[PDB]
Amino acid sequence: LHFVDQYREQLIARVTSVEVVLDKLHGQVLSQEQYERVLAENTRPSQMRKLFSLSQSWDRKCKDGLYQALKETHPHLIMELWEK
Amino acid sequence: LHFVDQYREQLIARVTSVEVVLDKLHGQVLSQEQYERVLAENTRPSQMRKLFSLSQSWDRKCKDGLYQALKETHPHLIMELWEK
Amino acid sequence: LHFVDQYREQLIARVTSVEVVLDKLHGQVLSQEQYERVLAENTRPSQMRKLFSLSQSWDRKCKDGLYQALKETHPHLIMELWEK
Amino acid sequence: LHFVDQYREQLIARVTSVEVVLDKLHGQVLSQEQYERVLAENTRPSQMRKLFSLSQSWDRKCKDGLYQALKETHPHLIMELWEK
Amino acid sequence: LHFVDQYREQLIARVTSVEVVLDKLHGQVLSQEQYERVLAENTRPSQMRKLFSLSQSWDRKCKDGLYQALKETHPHLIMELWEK
Amino acid sequence: LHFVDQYREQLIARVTSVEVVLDKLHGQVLSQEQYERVLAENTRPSQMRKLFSLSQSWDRKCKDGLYQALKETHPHLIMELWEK
Amino acid sequence: LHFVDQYREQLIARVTSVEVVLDKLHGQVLSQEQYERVLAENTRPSQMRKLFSLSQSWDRKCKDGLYQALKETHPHLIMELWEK
Amino acid sequence: LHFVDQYREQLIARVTSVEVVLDKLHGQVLSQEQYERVLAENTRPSQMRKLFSLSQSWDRKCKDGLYQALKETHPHLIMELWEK
Amino acid sequence: LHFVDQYREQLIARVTSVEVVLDKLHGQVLSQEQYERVLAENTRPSQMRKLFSLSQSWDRKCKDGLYQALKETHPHLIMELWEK
Amino acid sequence: LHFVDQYREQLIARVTSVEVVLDKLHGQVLSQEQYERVLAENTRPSQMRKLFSLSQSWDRKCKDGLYQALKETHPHLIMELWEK
Amino acid sequence: LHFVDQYREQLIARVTSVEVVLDKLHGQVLSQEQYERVLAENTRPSQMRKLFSLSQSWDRKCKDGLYQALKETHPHLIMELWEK
Amino acid sequence: LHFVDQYREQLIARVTSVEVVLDKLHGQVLSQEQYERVLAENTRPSQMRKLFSLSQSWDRKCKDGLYQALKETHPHLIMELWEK
Repeated sequence: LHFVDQYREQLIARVTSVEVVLDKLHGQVLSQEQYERVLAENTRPSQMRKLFSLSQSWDRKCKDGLYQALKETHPHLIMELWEK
Repeated sequence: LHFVDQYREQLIARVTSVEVVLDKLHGQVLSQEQYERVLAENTRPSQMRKLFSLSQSWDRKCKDGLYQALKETHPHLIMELWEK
Repeated sequence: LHFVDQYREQLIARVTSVEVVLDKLHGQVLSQEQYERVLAENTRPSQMRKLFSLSQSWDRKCKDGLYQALKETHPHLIMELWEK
Repeated sequence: LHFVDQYREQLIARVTSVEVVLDKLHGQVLSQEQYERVLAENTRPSQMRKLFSLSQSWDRKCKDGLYQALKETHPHLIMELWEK
Repeated sequence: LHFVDQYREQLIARVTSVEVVLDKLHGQVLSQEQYERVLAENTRPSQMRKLFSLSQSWDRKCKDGLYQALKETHPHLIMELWEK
Repeated sequence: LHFVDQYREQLIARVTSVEVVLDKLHGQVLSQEQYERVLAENTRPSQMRKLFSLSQSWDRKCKDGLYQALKETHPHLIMELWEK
Repeated sequence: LHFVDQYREQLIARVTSVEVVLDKLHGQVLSQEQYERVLAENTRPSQMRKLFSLSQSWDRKCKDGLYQALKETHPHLIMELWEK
Repeated sequence: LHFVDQYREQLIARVTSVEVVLDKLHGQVLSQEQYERVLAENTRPSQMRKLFSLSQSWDRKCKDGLYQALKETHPHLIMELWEK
Repeated sequence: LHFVDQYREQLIARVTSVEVVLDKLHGQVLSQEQYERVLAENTRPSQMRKLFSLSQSWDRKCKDGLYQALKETHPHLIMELWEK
Repeated sequence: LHFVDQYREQLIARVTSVEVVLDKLHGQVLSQEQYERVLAENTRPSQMRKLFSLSQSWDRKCKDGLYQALKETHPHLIMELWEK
Repeated sequence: LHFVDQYREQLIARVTSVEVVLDKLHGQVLSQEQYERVLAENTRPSQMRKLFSLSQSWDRKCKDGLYQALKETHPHLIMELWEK
Repeated sequence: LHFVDQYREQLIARVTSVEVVLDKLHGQVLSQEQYERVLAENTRPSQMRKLFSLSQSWDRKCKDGLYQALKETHPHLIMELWEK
């Protein structure tokens, strides 16, 4: 069981800079359509929720990419959950 | 007879934050499918209704978990029903 | 029947300083999520409407708090309705 | 046969300010549930349609209330149909 | 002969809030199965019909309960028929 | 003379939940074939009739089981007949 | 006597996710026709009923498969019956 | 036995972009009606299910087309099943 | 010879709203049993046929009631046959 | 034989705005019940089908009215079929 | 011996779009009654079965029409059987 | 076969200025209702899709008008597809 799959209920309520963490994954994991659909929600918590709805088709390449981007953007949050 | 099973007709007309009380139960009690099916109703009273249709396969672990989450989200609602 | 519950059709069309009456209620009655969700409407009449959708889970503590904040912000409006 | 019951096919294609004419009827004719259900349609013509589905249980008090509110909101439309 | 048993042909064409009048009877008169079977019809007039098919096993407790809930939900319909 | 053997003309005109009272008796009193044959009638009064056609080979075990299941499903009907 | 053959009256009133437990058995035990026929019932308790009507041609391979799928989908229900 | 016909139980729980894989097949294999009927389900897992109900009249052209489109949309999923 | 008794082969091929013309006759002419039996046919032409099988025990009250209800529901068909 | 009765197989595959062509016919030809039943189909081609099942009791007023409404909504379709 | 009369057991297990192949035959070969009766089955394989029960009164016009419509809707199935 | 009807899968993923190509077609081909319904989608790819659902009732006048407006708005895209 991966790191993101266990604390999923914790992250969806605290990540703020949705746009800059959405940017880095554009070229590899997801196509154009999935990038566009996220703009429909128009609230910080809801958007992230929709993203985790696509966790059904992630394998280790894609989950590991997500953990990579989330460690590069915030060195205080990922640290804070990993300590527990 | 448990607390939730007797006053069931009272809660389905008053619970507001459907999403945040659905969030906490994801990882343990129910699978992904039951989590997705609830989005179909698209009205605050109806959604909760569908959830109580699954009370057929709950035992004390699950009823006690739900009572726990409802005590954590509203410290005024559960209080108000427990007084009566 | 409380004061706010009777003239509800009167208030939603005249309250101007939505932000400063939303501020005082933050710490006690409602959580973070309901505070954020109100930003979706983006019009003075619509926003207040959404707030009154949550009156289903208010008891005397919360209704009385709202009456309190509305008396502190506008000493001309609440008086004007109370005279009639 | 009342005024609203005869020209029903005419009104459902022209009424614009659905929200403010729905507001005035809240306290007397319909309960909370019917007030909430109308938000499901999300199109100006469809919503009013659903409202007329409740004409089955209106009597003269309620039809007269509806004609009253529709005369108070638009002094050009109700006049325009009554002339014919 | 009870009130519900004589004007049965009048009610099946006018009751709108099927769901909220079905809710109140859940705990005492009927079991879970009859509560679920009503969802099969999926039209306002048809559903109520099926309910009256169970009038064969009602005695005064159950007829009186139904009359009670229908007086509590609509104070205009029961009034309007009782006057005649 | 047993309870069911005397009011045989009374029950066949009032029992509604045929399926759930047929269910409980499956494992002990009757075999699979008689369970299947009852589906041929396709009417609430007729089906029950067919069941009583097997009263020729019941002894106290089976009649007592039937009275048991019918008291468990309807606590209002069996009471209502036993009072008289 | 197998596990499913004794507590059959217990399962038909509690299994909720009919579709996802019907899925796993598709490839080996039953053909396409029996898979399609189950859609006719359109109620959670009834559908499951029809499945057990095919228990006439099951041997240990098929009963063991069904017990397998029901243990994989719900680790709380099969446990709760196995304890008694 | 083809690739899609063996791992059918694997795909129906993981395919995300239903719309864009439905789009490419329009012009050749299926008519307009089958394209329209898929909108009824309104849930990610259910929709795809209905599509596989038409596998009765596919031959190598049509199955091969489906494998082609599913390889073009997700270069990570089809890989992941083909490795095993 | 009455009106309905002469054109018996004409009506059984054209009456559509069987249910709403069956409703009006419930309270006086026919009992509950005959009302329930009609649901067995499940086709518009066949149902009416069964009703005319009971013309053996009709007198003028009941035939006149039937002609009354069919004139009240359809003002175009009864006219069209009466002209000829 | 009327225009609508001959080309019936052509229209049922092309009429799009079911709602606005259903609106105009409400007041004269059909009652409320038939107006409500049409919402059950929930697909553009199927709905029209059900409507044509009622052509059994139409005379020249009703068929001619339908041809009128269909000429008022689409001045391009009725023209296109009438040319042939 | 015609084509349809030889592969009768082959077609009844593979034809999917029952409705659109039933549509084209309406105007010439069969009347309204047989067109309505097919709706009773409510399963894809069974419906077609009933159709072939009318093969007792087909001559070359009607068999040739059915083969025509079945070649027009599916250009892959008729091909696949004709090759063998 | 027209130009738009063959490369329809190409256009639905690239057209940007929905509003200005919807404007020019207002007065002739489609009525007010179809113009209003398109606002429901609220995503650039989805909207155009809905428009192509009305291709069932276009003839050469309307398809030719659509091709005209799309050639007038973008002199780079229509050229780009016509070259292939």
